[PDB]
Amino acid sequence: DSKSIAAELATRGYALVPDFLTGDALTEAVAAIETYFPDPEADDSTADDVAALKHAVPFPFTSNALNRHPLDLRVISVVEELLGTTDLRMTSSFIQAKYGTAYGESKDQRLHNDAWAASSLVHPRADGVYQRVYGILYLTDVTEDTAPTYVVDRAAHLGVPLLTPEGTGAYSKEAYPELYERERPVVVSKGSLLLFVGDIVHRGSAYHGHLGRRLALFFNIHGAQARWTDKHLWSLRPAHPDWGTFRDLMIELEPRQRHLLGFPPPGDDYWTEETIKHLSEMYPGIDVEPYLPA
Ligand SMILES: [Fe+3]
Repeated sequence: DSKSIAAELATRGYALVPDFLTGDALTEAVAAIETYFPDPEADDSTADDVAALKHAVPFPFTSNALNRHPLDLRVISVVEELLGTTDLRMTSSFIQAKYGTAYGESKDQRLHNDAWAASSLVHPRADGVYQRVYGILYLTDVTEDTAPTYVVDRAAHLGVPLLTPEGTGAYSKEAYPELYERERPVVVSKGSLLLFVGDIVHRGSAYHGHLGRRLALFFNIHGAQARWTDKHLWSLRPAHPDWGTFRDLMIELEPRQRHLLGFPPPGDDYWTEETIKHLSEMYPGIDVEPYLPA
């Protein structure tokens, strides 16, 4: 219910959606993220192998059991309801592993907001089409011992500025002790999705357990009206080994989903006989009907 979830986001800054993935969709997403981040308790990897891998990896991924979820139409509908626009873009997406203390020290982030674009070009607004929506799709069970996300509330609800005197969107413990007294962990079963507005005060946390790792898919979405904000940048060409997965994603996605990647919408001046032709060449089997010029 986009109206219900948007109301939770508006009033408390976050909403936890249980069982966002279930059944085969969940098992497939778990298997896909496990191809990147192993588990020495369950496979033949070691702490040395784990330390040699990067623990955060950007979209697009090697499986559409990960690539499709930031573009899920249930998520898009929530964001459209909250922002009041359909002209949305995926700002970023990455997968992440946080390993237990047997694999090295794990440290907490400071409480912060994510209301800002990366360039800080202009100050954020927390209303209307200027809001940002973040998702964390948990692919392992998350307890207080396994690096839960911590949340407080929307910055304005706490009276704290989006730009602090230190010149960032982060809140030090010495300047903002009351925020740390109010923070709470989000505990969640695998397949749950945490949604939050970017102006919420929140943080990642250290993994306190010795063994295991938390696995999650991250993404965030903005309205194109916030035109100083970048959509997710990646580099790929048809020659690349990862192209086939991305090509297959583009064929699978519906027009409403492709829109978040900056795809030219139906009726856009981009579409001509030649660009329809090259679209079918690059994505064989894609449905060109919504884009055909009159
Ligand atoms: Fe953050």
